[PDB]
Amino acid sequence: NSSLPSLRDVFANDFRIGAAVNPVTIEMQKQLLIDHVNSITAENHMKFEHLQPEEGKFTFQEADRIVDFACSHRMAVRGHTLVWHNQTPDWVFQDGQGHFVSRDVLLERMKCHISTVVRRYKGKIYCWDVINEAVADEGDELLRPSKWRQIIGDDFMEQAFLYAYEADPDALLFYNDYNECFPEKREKIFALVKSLRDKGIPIHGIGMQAHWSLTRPSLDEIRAAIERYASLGVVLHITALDVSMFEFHDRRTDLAAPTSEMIERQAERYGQIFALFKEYRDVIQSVTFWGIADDHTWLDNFPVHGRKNWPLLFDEQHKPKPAFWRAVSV
Ligand SMILES: O[C@@H]1[C@@H](O)[C@H](O[C@@H]2CO[C@@H](O)[C@H](O)[C@H]2O)OC[C@H]1O
Ligand SMILES: O[C@@H]1[C@@H](O)[C@H](O[C@@H]2CO[C@@H](O)[C@H](O)[C@H]2O)OC[C@H]1O
Ligand code: NA
Repeated sequence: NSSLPSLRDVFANDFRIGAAVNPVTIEMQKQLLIDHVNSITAENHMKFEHLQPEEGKFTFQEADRIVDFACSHRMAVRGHTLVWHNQTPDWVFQDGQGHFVSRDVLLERMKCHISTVVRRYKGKIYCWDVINEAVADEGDELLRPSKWRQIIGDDFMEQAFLYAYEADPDALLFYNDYNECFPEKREKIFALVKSLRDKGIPIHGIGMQAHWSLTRPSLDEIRAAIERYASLGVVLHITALDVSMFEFHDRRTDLAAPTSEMIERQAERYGQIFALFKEYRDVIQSVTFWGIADDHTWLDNFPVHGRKNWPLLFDEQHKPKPAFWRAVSV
């Protein structure tokens, strides 16, 4: 590493380089983070269930640890995430009888949560994924079904953004989602954000999760999505980048190690990805990987539980992979 290029420095004039972490991985991959990133995202500890597990009971300990680590190393922090159909406790949508609360009650709870969480980290966290994955990933419908939407109505997103803006008007507020480059979903996301923006809703950016594979999405699809979203006048952040060695249909579990072909194609894939990102440096301001080294990745258990994946730039021994060299040489 002594002579190894530093990711954040390599892209100093293009965009921040980040990593999703948790207190455990911060310790386990501490030096890698210190040497390469200038932005941090909580992989799970800033999600609803990990911040307010019970009404009125806030558990900021793990999140505080992540933020402290970031600030002590002059690293920016992205807040993930306020309103999502996943990892949100049941109490949020129920009353005493266990029945669903009303629209006004859920809005009160939403505002209180957003207000409390956002205010605590105001001045330390510069952006927030306010709404996460609201768009349907399948079907002809625009929106995915969720208790938030069901109880409040389709304007639940408008309210979420307004609440966050009030809590910290200096923060950049994002709509974050995956499969953001497949045409059908891209158009739904574009339509949604455009509609919010056309209503004066304070949404400042679109978060492209980029949970990609070696083949999907294509570079043309990525370029088209970047341009389509950028045309709305919003800032763009790649928020959870990883390049899986397995396509969606590939559910093998025997592979103890990636083939030379996989490693080679991944290197090419990452080089092409970053060449494209650099080309659009004017609209892309941050690129965060959902992790940093192959010794820790949510893809080891998703979508197939119990297997192993090698989706990042560094291997399990924290050594640069072929993908690292192509990525930093664009
Ligand atoms: O649960 C979500 C995953 O489904 C998502 O991964 C996508 C699954 O569908 C595939 O067709 C896509 O290629 C893949 O990106 O990642 C985000 C996670 O929250
Ligand atoms: O440890 C796991 C996390 O890595 C995972 O993070 C999700 C990745 O996919 C994105 O679509 C989501 O927004 C992001 O929260 O969540 C589950 C957790 O067990
Ligand atoms: Na930029």
